[PDB]
Amino acid sequence: LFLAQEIIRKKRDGHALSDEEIRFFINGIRDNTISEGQIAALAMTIFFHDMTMPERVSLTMAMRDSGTVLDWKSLHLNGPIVDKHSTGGVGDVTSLMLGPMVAACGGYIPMISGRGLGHTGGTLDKLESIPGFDIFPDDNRFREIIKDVGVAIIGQTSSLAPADKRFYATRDITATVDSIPLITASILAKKLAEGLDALVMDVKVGSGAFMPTYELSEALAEAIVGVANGAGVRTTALLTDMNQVLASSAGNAVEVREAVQFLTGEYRNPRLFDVTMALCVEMLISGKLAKDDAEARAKLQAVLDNGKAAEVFGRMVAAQKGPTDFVENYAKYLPTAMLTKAVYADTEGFVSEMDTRALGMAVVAMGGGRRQASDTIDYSVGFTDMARLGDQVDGQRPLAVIHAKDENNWQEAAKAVKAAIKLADKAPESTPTVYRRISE
Amino acid sequence: LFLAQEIIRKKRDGHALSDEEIRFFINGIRDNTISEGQIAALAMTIFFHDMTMPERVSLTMAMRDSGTVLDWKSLHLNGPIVDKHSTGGVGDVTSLMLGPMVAACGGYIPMISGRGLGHTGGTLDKLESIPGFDIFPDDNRFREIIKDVGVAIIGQTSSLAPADKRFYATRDITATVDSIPLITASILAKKLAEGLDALVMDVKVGSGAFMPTYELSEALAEAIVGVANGAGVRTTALLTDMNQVLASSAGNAVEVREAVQFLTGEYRNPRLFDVTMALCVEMLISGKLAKDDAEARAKLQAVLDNGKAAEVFGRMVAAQKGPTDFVENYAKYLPTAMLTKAVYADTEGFVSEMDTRALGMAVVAMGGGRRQASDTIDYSVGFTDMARLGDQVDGQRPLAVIHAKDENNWQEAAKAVKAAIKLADKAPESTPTVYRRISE
Repeated sequence: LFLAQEIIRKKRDGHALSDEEIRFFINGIRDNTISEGQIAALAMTIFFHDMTMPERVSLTMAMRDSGTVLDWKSLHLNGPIVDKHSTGGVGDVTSLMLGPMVAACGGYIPMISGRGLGHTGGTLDKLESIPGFDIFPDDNRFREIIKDVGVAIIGQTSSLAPADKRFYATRDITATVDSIPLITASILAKKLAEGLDALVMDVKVGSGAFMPTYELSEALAEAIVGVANGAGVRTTALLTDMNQVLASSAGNAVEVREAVQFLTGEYRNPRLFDVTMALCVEMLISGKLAKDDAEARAKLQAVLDNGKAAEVFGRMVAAQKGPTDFVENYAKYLPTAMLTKAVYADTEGFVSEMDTRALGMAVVAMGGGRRQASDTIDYSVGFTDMARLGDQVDGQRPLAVIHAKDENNWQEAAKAVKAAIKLADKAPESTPTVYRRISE
Repeated sequence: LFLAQEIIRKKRDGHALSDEEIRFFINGIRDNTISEGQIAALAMTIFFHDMTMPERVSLTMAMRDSGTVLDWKSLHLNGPIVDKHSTGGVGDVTSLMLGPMVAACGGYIPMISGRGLGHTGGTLDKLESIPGFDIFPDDNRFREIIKDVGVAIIGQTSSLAPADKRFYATRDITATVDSIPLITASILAKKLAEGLDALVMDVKVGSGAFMPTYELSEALAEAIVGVANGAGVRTTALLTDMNQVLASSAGNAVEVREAVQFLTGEYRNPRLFDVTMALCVEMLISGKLAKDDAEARAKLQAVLDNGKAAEVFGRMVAAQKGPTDFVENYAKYLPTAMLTKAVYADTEGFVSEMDTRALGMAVVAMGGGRRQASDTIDYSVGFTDMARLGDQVDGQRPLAVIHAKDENNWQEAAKAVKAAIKLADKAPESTPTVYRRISE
């Protein structure tokens, strides 16, 4: 349909839009044939009226199609194309172990990530700590890496869902941001644009989730599973705990060091392991690489214990121009911070609360993050040996270990870490790491 | 308040905006500090949530204030400053007789009109038929004319409610046009900007009204009376019949000829007279120049019968550079069309329906209107001796008399006039000329 101002009228009156109408409107945003006012108007209408399932699907596919949509039919891969998605999280290094693990199990992960623009962190920034890691390989090479190794973590090709670039911009200045149908469409957009067979969204829950209330997180996860499956991608979602840093480290290089240690069995944070393992079985069942949670967990664990998990990670790194011996000699390659010093709480007790947001920001303000989204970042700075909720902190139990560039840099950090971790007399109730698996 | 994106959020959540917030937002539109998207977003929210009375008042005053607001305190006029407003209407020449009539009765009408940009017609275009009429006198002169004569009909000073210029533009392309609080605010905007003591809106009703349903017209009129009085201007409104041309003529010069004949008693269309007389008593009671509809109608009629009405009109014209003897010698001054020829209906019967819109457009397409809103208009073309609903049309009763510039120009016109006036076997029910007086 034509006339973007009549498309608005239609929805505004509580009516629903047809595929053709949404496709036309989304493309108009891309080609600049639809004005900012017309975008914000349609957006405000969708906020009030919401969108039905077939409209929700159409919005996501209209956007995914506005740009590029990768195809692996020519690669003649005898295995499912699977990948994972999330809504961000401080210390959520899971993607680094997930890739190898599922690749070692028959999958293929064309993990096209984006550069971390703020707070939450960035998985590509993490990988750029590895001396000579290349996140921008050409398509031919990228496909070469998927076929040969099974996984690759690269940066976006800027041609992925461009209609979403200007759509979010307007929503960002018109108060039409917080709207489930818009959010789900935007989130799946670029991710479905990889040509996935099966997806698995990781909707964080808690004092650091994308959504404010658990009810909202749950609401988003069900809506994502709906549109995703409606897009043809066998998708499932999981509500995961995000009331404290997932891994034992928050930063760039320090997280990459935890990712290799988890793979080589050197060390595995109990919590990080549950969520990482949970996300993989989904990918294994959706990808049809296992049929029972028991068979899936028997598959992933083997790889984790027999080395193949670490190996695929190695081959991935070497294939993306990193060191051929990174897994074994990572200590020699990863940047070590100038001043590594621990921080203890002013008083003793138990960790009751944790502001992951404040923590994520501190790392940003410490160097491990792009402030202006253009300024360079220190890959050595971050947190390690973080204290988990429920842990006691005395004169011998630090809240965390700060890797700063200098005393003043460590000063800000320490105060921040102190101000984000609340202590108590008694340790709080233990919360589940994986709440529920939204599916079917 | 600051942040136009948070002002949006406030209203969007069903909350109400304070004066300061609306004033800030309206000014931001004027100064270009608020984007088109932010305008359309707030607009879409107001469409859903509507506005309370104090918000409705604030929107109108925020806009009236964005530009110029005339003041007559310095003029030391011992009389009320009153004026009339309307929502358009084909053949609504009423403003030309209303001015003198109320001026002759102690009032002062600073009638700042706008150039007719389409269909509905334009009162300024009408007056530009008079050889040498000056609709753009400087403020000093304008005030000189009000003080000396009592009325003046001029064009806008472009400094009247500029925030409304860009507000309507966006609404016009985002489907946020049809919203009572927005419309009332926009309509009173420039009109209150004259510094009125008492106003009287003429909300047309019927097959040519601004609103579609009588219910809607009535809805608008009550909302206008609410915000107007809330602005401090003693306002009333009237629902007037608009299911056929109000006057016996539709055009520029041909309407000016009817306006002088109504004033000199030469000829007065029964219907045009009721509405014209009705509008004046309102102005007389609101202006406190009479206290009973009986005293008002006894006042206006005297002036109409004793000549003073025609005289003030004359003095107005002469004062705005028109002919000193226009009232008496108008026939010598007003442009006479090339081809004056009548049109009869293909069949005989009774006028049952009339598409004033189609009629208004025909005049536009005949020359009496600005198509591109920049192109010149023929002041001689139009309709005269129009047939009223209920009249019989035989071989001796034409539907109207067309004043065209040539046969082909008369051809289009005749077919149009034919296609807009439906005939029947029996004459339809007689409808009221003035439905109801909305007030207090």
